[PDB]
Amino acid sequence: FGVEPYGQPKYLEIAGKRMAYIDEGKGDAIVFQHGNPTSSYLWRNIMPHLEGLGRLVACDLIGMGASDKLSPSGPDRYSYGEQRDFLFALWDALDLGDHVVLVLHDWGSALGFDWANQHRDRVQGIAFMEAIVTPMTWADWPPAVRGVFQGFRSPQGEPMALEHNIFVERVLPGAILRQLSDEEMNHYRRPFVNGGEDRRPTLSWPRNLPIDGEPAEVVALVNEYRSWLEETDMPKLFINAEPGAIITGRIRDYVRSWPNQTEITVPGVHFVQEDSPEEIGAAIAQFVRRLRS
Ligand SMILES: [Br-]
Repeated sequence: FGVEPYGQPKYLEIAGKRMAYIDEGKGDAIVFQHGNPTSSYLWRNIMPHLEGLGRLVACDLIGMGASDKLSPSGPDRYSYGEQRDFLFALWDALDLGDHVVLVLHDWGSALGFDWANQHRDRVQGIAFMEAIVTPMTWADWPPAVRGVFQGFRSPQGEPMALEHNIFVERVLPGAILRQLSDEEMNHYRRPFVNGGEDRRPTLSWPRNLPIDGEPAEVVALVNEYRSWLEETDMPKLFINAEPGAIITGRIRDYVRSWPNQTEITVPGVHFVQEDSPEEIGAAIAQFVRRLRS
């Protein structure tokens, strides 16, 4: 498990904010998108497997990784919709072309599925793991973290995230099978070392999860993109995790009904990149070679 980032950050000003990304290599774009509470760093041991298969791009969501913080920050900031406005504008600016393979996790999957559904002609394939693929109930959510996520989705969320940094310090390591090295953990901590609003994105994200019908706008979004994913003949790569976290049980059965789909299974809970990067990397490379072939 390599500890260094895959590339050095590059920056573009988007809508009044500097956003950070990795962009290495040439050819058709392979775009990796992290979710909460991670950054492009999550992909550092996976991207090498895609060398020579395209232009490898991994963006840091607004407020996350090396991307700027929104200001003034507060409970109305970093909604799905605002994260989308910033990321979609970044992807537009980067001139990704029209043969994009998306490699998606967590909220990166909601964003990337939405983007593909809105740019169907530009997407060649989607690989996804531990993704948001359908509206949920708490029974779908890992038992071990129900209480913590209900707390985030309440007024207790502010002290949990902004004061105590619980998403970074507890949720992240609790959903990795191995133990991160201190150096790896401190790469995850970096964007969030300051108590207070720097940690807002880690709180806004759980508040957007589509659970028991709320928030309704996100439930609506997921229902729209999932209807496309059911029907589309776009090639898919489903990277299932064991035991997994958010794609388990009935949700896993549901994903397995999608057409034109390759499956792999690798060990992991939620942050599967930190347990099985070689296997994930190999599988994405085989998928992309097939799509080029
Ligand atoms: Br979340």
